[PDB]
Amino acid sequence: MYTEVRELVNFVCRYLFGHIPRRPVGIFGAELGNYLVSHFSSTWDVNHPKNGEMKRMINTTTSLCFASSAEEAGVPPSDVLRLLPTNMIIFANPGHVFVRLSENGIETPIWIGDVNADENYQSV
Amino acid sequence: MYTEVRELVNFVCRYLFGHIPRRPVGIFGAELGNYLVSHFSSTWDVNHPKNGEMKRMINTTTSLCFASSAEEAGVPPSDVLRLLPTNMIIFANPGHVFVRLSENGIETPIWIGDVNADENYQSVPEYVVRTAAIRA
Repeated sequence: MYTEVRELVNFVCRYLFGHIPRRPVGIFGAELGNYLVSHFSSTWDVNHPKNGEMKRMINTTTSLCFASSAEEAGVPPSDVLRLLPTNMIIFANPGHVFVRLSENGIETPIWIGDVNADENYQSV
Repeated sequence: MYTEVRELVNFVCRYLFGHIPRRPVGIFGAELGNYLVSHFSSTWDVNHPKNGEMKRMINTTTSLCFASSAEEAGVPPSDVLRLLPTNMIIFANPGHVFVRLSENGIETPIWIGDVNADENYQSVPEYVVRTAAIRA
């Protein structure tokens, strides 16, 4: 769960790095991940990754979570939304984070791993 | 340190995901991560991120860490060789992982953050934490 959410968050933040200063991007990412980890928890079944998949997916054009995380970071939501591609759908299931661009029929695997990877979440 | 290595490793593995099976990719990333930690440790100075920048840079074609990490993971080095971009130069500094095609060229950011992210803590609601814990 934590692993997947982090990879999702960083994917989104990679549109922001270099454009928006480091500290508010960090706060934006933190708040986004907190929203996601709570919004995901109710359906996260590592024994059936696709279960709740469509309940968990977010849209860069219609999900409120991007604007709300931006406000928390003291960043005008228009600044983030200008930098994020439109009509981009992002999925996070146990072991699999990926994004689809319906405008072009392209999918990108953001992360694939063990559904129990949290066992070594930020370990050394 | 470990944050930056993880971001570098995951950058490289995003070329592999879905084209190399899950288990070998995971072992490749672990091995690459270990090599990088060793390779980065003697010059890593969080107070001066650029110090040692050149010594740390890696090249997807000419740096042997990719092939040897493949070998260590049972994956035929050719399988990884073909999936990675040719002659990409990747830098990892405190707070800053990025691609640069030449010393004068643009840095495309891979990750930017606190030089001390390794020591930082991510806020998670108690019930989420208990819920995860109980599931493991």
